[PDB]
Amino acid sequence: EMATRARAASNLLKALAHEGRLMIMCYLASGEKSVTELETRLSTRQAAVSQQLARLRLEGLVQSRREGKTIYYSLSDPRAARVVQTVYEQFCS
Amino acid sequence: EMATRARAASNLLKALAHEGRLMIMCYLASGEKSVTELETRLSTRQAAVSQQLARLRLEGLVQSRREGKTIYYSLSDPRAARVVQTVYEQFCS
Repeated sequence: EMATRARAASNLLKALAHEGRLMIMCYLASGEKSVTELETRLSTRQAAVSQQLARLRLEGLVQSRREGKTIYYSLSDPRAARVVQTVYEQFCS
Repeated sequence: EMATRARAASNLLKALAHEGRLMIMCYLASGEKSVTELETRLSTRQAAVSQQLARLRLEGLVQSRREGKTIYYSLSDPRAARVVQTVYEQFCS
């Protein structure tokens, strides 16, 4: 129904409407980032970032892959990634 | 700071992450709507819609103007309107 769509969308927004997680998502809008890249650009507790990434992964918003001993996170869900790009662009001008 | 921006953005998302208000915002993405247009397309209590509009107005997300005895609401905040367009597009395909 017209409404289940609005519920899905508002649930996505709910998942994005968190300062730390949103910042991660914006860093990822500019391309895949390593856990170190993230932690350094966020300047927030190692455990905080780990849990924020874990949550975003759980919610299907980001994915990760390995190379050597560096893990690279990237945006995953198509709808979320587009929304996050718009949010990133609009809150930077 | 890099962070006050993420706080502003997450506050916008917070304001949008509500089924009824989000639906109003999506109806407005396609252009200004009268209170009757809204109430009919939402199929929800007269008072509910009134309060949702009032809230969105309070938060600077919509504006209204009069013509005769019809009030027309339209999207107001530029950042929110762009975000809502992206949300509308992405949750309709």
